[PDB]
Amino acid sequence: SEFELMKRLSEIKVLPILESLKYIKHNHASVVRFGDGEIDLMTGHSIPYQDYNEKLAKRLQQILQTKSDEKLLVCLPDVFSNMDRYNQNARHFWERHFLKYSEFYLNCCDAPFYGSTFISRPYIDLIDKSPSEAYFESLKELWRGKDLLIVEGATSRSGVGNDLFVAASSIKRLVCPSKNAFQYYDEILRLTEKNAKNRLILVMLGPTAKVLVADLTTKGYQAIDLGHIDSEYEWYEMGATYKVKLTNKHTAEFNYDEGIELEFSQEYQEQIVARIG
Ligand SMILES: O=c1ccn([C@@H]2O[C@H](COP(=O)(O)OP(=O)(O)O)[C@@H](O)[C@H]2O)c(=O)[nH]1
Repeated sequence: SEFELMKRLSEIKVLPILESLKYIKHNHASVVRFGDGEIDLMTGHSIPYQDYNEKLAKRLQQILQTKSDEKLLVCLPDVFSNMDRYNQNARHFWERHFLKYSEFYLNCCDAPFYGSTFISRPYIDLIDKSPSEAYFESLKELWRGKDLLIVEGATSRSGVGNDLFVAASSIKRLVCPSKNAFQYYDEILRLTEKNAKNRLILVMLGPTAKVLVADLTTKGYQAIDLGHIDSEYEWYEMGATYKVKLTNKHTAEFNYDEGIELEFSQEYQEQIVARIG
């Protein structure tokens, strides 16, 4: 019954984090990741930071149907095999998720392989956190010495107050809405293009990020969907063992963005090229 579905879905093949990073670097590929929220949206549901939207839903479906080629790595949650890597609560969440969406997952994902959606989630739900340093060190090699364009939300503040991007040669940021960024999609795409000349683009923008990465990739740019990497890095730096709320910025899975004390970070402010919303 349900278990038969769990087993059928284990036919989906995901390159785990460290392995995914190698594909990206070899092809200098854009990366687009599909997580639980994207499945929610595609099957018709609103999620905490993005209301359901038909065109977004169609685009996401189209993007997931794109085979991982040389220009793009398409990622799925790395939960279809070796679930034992994750804590019990994560395992329960993910199995319930892919069974709720058995109709979707049984018909959506026939590509020979996928990257790991957890390249942005390399710490908090793991039982053995040892490879995390290797994970974060390997991630950092994507931007060491690069000029970056970071497209993210107002509360995202990726790298703010930590050393995640210390080795980037420069950072420019396009700061978009923290929720429902798709309401402003046309502008976000327009300014990302204008600001992306000779830069590696990193996108932390929920479901909108996926369409952005795809459209950018169509227009020739390399764009990497990095989602909640900052939350996971903050948790890691703290040596955290559970999802603790951050006080100064957005925190993964505290997605209402309530109770935040924003700070003035002059370095962050000097990186901002434009605000949208
Ligand atoms: O309309 C939105 C949707 C989300 N985000 C940001 O998108 C990031 C999370 O992206 P995603 O859902 O892809 O993360 P994942 O959990 O898959 O890593 C966070 O910084 C959110 O603040 C945003 O700024 N605007």
